[PDB]
Amino acid sequence: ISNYINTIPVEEQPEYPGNLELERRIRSAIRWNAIMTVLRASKKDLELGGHMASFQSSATIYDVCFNHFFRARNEQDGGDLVYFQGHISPGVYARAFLEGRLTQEQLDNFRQEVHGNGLSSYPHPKLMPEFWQFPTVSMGLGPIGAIYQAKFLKYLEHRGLKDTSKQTVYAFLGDGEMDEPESKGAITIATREKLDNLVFVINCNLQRLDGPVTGNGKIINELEGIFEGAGWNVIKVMWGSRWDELLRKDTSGKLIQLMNETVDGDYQTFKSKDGAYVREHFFGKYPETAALVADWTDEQIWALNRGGHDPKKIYAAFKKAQETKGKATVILAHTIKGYGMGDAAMDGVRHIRDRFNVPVSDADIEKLPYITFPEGSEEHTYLHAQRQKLHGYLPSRQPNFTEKLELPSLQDFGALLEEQSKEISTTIAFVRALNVMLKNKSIKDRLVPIIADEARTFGMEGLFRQIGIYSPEDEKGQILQEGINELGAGCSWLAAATSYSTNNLPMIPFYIYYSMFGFQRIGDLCWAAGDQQARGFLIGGTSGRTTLNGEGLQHEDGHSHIQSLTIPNCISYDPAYAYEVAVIMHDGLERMYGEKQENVYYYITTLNENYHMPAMPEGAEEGIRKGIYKLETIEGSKGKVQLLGSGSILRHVREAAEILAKDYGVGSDVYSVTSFTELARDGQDCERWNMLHPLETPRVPYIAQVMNDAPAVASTDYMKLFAEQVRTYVPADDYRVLGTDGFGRSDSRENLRHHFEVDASYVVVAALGELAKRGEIDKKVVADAIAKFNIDADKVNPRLA
Amino acid sequence: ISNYINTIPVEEQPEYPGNLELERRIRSAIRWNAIMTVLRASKKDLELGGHMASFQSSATIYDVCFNHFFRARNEQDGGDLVYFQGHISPGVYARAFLEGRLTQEQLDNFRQEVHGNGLSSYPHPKLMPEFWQFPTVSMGLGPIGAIYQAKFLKYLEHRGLKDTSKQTVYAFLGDGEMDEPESKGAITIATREKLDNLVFVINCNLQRLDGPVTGNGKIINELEGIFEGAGWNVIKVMWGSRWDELLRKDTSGKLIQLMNETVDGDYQTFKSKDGAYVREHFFGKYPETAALVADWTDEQIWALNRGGHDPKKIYAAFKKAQETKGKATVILAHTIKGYGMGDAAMDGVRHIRDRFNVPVSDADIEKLPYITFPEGSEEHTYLHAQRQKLHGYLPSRQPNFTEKLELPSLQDFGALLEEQSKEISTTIAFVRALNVMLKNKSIKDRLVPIIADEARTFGMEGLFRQIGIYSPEDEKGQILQEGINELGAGCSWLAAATSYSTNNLPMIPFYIYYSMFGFQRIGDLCWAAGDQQARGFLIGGTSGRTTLNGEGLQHEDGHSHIQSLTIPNCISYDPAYAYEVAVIMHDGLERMYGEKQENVYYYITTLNENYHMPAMPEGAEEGIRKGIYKLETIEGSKGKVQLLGSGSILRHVREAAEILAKDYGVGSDVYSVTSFTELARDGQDCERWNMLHPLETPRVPYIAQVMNDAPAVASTDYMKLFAEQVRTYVPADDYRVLGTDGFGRSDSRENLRHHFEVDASYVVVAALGELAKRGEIDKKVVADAIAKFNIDADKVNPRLA
Ligand SMILES: Cc1ncc(C[n+]2csc(CCOP(=O)(O)OP(=O)(O)O)c2C)c(N)n1
Ligand SMILES: Cc1ncc(C[n+]2csc(CCOP(=O)(O)OP(=O)(O)O)c2C)c(N)n1
Ligand SMILES: [Mg+2]
Ligand SMILES: [Mg+2]
Repeated sequence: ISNYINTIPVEEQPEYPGNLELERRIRSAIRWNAIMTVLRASKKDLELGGHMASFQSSATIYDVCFNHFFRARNEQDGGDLVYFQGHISPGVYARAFLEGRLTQEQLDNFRQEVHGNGLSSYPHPKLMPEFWQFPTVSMGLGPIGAIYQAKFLKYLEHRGLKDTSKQTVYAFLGDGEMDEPESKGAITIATREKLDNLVFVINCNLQRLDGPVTGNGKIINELEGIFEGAGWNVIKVMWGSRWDELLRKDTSGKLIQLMNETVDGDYQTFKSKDGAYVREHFFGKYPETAALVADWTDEQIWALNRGGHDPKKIYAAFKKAQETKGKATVILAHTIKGYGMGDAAMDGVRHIRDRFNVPVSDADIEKLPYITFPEGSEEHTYLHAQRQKLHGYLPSRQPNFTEKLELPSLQDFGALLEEQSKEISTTIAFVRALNVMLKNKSIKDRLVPIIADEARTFGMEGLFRQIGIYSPEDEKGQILQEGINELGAGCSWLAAATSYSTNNLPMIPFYIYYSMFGFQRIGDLCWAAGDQQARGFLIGGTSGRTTLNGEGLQHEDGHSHIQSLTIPNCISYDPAYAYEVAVIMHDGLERMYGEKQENVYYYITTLNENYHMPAMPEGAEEGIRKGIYKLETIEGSKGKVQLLGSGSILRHVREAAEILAKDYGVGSDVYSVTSFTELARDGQDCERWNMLHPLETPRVPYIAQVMNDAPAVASTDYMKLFAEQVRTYVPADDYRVLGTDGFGRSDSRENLRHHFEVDASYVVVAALGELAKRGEIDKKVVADAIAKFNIDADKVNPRLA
Repeated sequence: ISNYINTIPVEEQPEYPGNLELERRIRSAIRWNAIMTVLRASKKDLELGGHMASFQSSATIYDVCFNHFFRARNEQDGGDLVYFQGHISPGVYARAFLEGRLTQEQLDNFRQEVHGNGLSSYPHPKLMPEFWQFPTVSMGLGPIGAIYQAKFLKYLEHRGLKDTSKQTVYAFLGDGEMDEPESKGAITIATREKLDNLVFVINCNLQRLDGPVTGNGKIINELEGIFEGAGWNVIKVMWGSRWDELLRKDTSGKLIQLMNETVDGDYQTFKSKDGAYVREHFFGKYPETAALVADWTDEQIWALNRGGHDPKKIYAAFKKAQETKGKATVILAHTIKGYGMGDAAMDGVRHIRDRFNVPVSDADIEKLPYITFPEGSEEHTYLHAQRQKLHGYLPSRQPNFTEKLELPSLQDFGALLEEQSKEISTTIAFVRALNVMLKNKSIKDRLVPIIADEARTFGMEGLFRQIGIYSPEDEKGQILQEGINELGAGCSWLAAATSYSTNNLPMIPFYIYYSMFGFQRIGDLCWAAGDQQARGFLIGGTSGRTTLNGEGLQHEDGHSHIQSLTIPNCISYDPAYAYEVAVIMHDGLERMYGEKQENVYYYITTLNENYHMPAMPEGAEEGIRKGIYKLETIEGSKGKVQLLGSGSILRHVREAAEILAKDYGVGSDVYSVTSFTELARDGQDCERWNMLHPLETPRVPYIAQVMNDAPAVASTDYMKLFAEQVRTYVPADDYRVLGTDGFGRSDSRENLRHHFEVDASYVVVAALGELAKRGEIDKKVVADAIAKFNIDADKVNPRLA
């Protein structure tokens, strides 16, 4: 930790290249429009919300960047990737409006998007696909997302895929936000990877929402200490130009002592007093310091500002940041929250108008008018000139990539569609599918396999010799090894999954990890990924409650699909066979990176259990994609039922079908459900449409088109709701669901499948139970089956176990 | 960073108090039993799994702690809270066995616990309620959990609730694990809070699972750098005693230079070589370093050891941490991953026994026999004597608290059961309920309100003056303000929610935050909380997709209940009225902290929208707890339907009921469903039981004891699945569910409820459609309704919008 003063002394401060007076005129108009937008919204009295205080404290920081640093998307690259702090969006909108990129009607529709011509509260690409790029409002995700975005850009350059050398990633953060574990939890990574293309800009106004970050301390010093300790280049922008003479004249060095010893709480109090209170309680602490401003008027003392408000001090920091190599830079900008709002936190409106000399007359002020700069005016000319010299305007977004990829055909995965000689798993199938992709000339180098330390567990080792591990193991390595860091891996996956838009360079990531540590552990990022229109694959390996049998409670995943189904644009599958994996992966590739360019990403749970992999039935392709297809029909004269299974449990439902036929003469239709969720969604869509078109013939859910009315039983390696979600659409009077509800525990797969009541014996008992209630068989038959199969009818419900 | 040598010089380390030779014998026996336990498991060939290399590298560290530091639960306090590293559990089981706390049958049942007498793969209290205490296998959670556990102990002392001054929180971490953002993301909090009762013990074997943490770097230096920068006291245990002489004689300082410059990857290569190799490649780097061991034999050089394997160096480090005040201490213990096993890292284990001089011939090794010390032996006596001096054995756990609390009665919440004077929200109802509890003499001071910065947003600011904010706003403050850190707040919540077990001091936490940032953002901790038997309340504020209307995409929660239902012991409610909030909170209090002491925690979504709060219907209490009750029946001669709603949408479902009656003559039964999830679980439990007892009287789902067979419509502020989950149990042929599927966006509540097709008009159209289907009304009536209500039947599905 250094002294509580600017890192860059004035004698090392470069000359400011812009027109300070003109830029201030433009900046005031932006401040005004940002405030007008939020105020007009509040007048509606519709609890729309919107902030003003934050942007007022960081406006000048962004202004200097827009005028002298921010590089817009261009022919060579996607320009600088700016992770704008979420709630300062009104300021971004105000500037875009001034630049003529947004209309007054859009500003007037701030926070009213449903009808189409509005603006999102925060940066949401999904809602404004041509404007916003990075979802930052969920605090903490922006800083780590930015770290890996910068790492990914280095990756593209090192891989020889794209020269991203002129791109800088800017993460605009709040000091309170730095408390989120993900904000500083991965900063050492920037040092390990020498991310000199990453700049953290922490707005240090010393306050969070309901108070100071650390009133009894100094968060700027806390931030400096840990970032410095993490190997980052720390640049503190503490005081404005007005303090320079005072510091120079301070021979006793007592002023510096005073600045260092004062805590955030005290500074904040001076922040709400007056020049007299300052010279009295601040400078008046020591005669050396008190004498420094003795010949100063209370108004000249109150004029002393914080560095984050001085364009000159700001410029120096960003210039130094862009020159620095070998490590990432973090700029700690000292600002005043709610700057220039005085009474804040119609007289208030008049105050800001006067405060920033806004060109609005008393006659118009009541109209809460937006300010514009006429073409030909000095402001208009300068505003556009600076941007033009920096390649255009930002933020802006390209929804689709331009190049045409020559994707592998399903036939290219032919081997996976055939019966397998050796017993393998769906994870082995996944790896083989990847290998097929690594042979496709058009996308082989666009593939981005990602692992979180463990590769052997998922049989990814074979890939190492083929494409290697990115380790700028060398700079050309293709696989991203992020270590024990699922969130970090997810962020690399996200950067890769959205490269098609950000860099107009489609990259196809495949991140495989323990399924449990997916949505459950990085769920907020997965939701943000949907918002960011990510197109890639998330592979939940070692999935299924009973399948990762020895690991127990915190590893056995029987619910990730319940978490994944909450994301609108995530398509989830739980294949049982190798050929399904192939079909699903091929379809995903085509949908996301083929002509369609569908904005959706995939989640495929794979297994670590080997078993016989049969050949794909002819014509089953569509059913596999849709989510269900009839595997086969087993004859039986004493009864008829339908059996459904997915994942590792399907082969057990198949065993039950054979038992039912052989021991009870009960026939059955056996279905492989590759996706209960896609089926549920299709069903909901049909019912929704039917409800809205009462005069039309009811549409039929696909699952209802595949199934019949015979009593049905479904068993999965997931909690019952996973299969129960399609109940409404199953055309059968009876539909019993077996599932793995309850906490996992360590044991053999056989013991766990009996414990969770999902194995063959339970499926059989469930099936016989339905046939009994229909009179087709006597109840003693099921009671005898229960005894026969060593089933404990009175063991505690697994959910409670 | 400091030089790559021990922090504590030899002339500064205290005399080792233990019997080195005796301790090694005991340690070797533990090492043996641990290996045997895992080997016998693998023999079964049931893919049970289990690790050995990790415990081998940290075995000595734990041994010194068990012999001289770890305080077991005692009459005065819960003892030291040790977050044992998850996968080294075999070593803990081995010691427990040697202490006579576990039987041979239990060790032989390692990772096979379904039938009872077995052992969990890792620390899982839910599975082993009297043994394990803190779930640490999901890496990254243990370090944050520990930080907040330490802070909570400070809190209990400062609040005058319990003298926890004699307790120390030890977090045993892996170095690879430190890459998880959660691992270092909150370490500055330990400094802010001067957590000198917290000790992080990082096993620095330099390797994660598939490779080194940072092969071309120095992970220990990285760790020292950021922790030191965060204000922690860092103690490096680098080299064993054999190095002291070498370091002392080297007047050139070259050995230190050599140690500093050598990277992790090279040190690891040495480990796989021999004395000659080290002599040449390490000491041979410089003539001065070569000269230090010139008179040494290669064997002597090979004997040079890493500090983390030397009891004297380890002891010195833990003793110094014990003396350090003002902040937390991190011990960086340098170890060898595949320590003993070496070449390994059934008979090949003789190499293990040879190097650790294990008493067992190569004739009985194939038998993989366990080693035990008979009562009276020098080892047995020493083993127990050291533990007795430290108050007993650990880990151990107390499932229930001993004191009886005098909980408030429901009548104490009487004011909340009456009609409210003004329109309020369920969040205001929640705060008023908390106030009732704060008046109860028995639990007032055991309550732990927790917020993450935002308090005013949840109307919590009023409590700030009554009970204050914990700030050691003073050391007596009752409210925990954890800032913008949901994971941290969750960890404080967890520490409080499990104090009843850990300190035999029940504390009742109420953590309120933006519902979206609950399970979605800290879901892995919520799962771990269930495993830890947490008993507390999670309050998801500003919940419901359409209710937090202006916030948009990353704030509008219409799915947290879908995530919460995946946790077996989490009880979730989505109340619409203030009286329901009261009944639910009182019941939760009674269930968790009353005589029942049920191991479950509560999740209650509350709202930021005010509306009329009617009085509770007489006798509706149990129905509220169970999940559903009939509000009223409206007469109608043209038809009859059932209408269900929860949360903020219920009042709109009631509006629909009035419309149907007044405009279409359609009568209805209106139900408030306080918990679709509890109703779903009840139904699942009933059918499970029924199918398991085919000859007995079938149990009827609770929801089927409330609803009838008339066509039904349900609508909530959550995705359709939230209400569709009870389909199988709804005793009606038609059950249409409306929901908020799709990403949120900014607008008025009215526009969002129409966009998400959940408002009164959609409920009406849904109900009429059902009637039209059964010919009770003309299809034209439904079509006409759609037109009248300005419903766009061809609007894109909200899920895809
Ligand atoms: C994960 C998450 N939690 C909580 C919030 C709610 N929130 C909005 S503004 C705010 C405080 C902002 O403080 P800081 O990060 O210091 O930024 P400032 O506005 O002062 O620039 C909070 C907690 C959020 N957006 N995301
Ligand atoms: C969140 C999470 N991700 C992955 C794993 C799988 N895992 C088990 S052991 C291991 C490596 C452990 O390395 P380290 O933390 O360095 O400890 P060591 O075993 O070397 O002492 C991993 C990644 C886990 N337990 N938790
Ligand atoms: Mg701030
Ligand atoms: Mg390690």
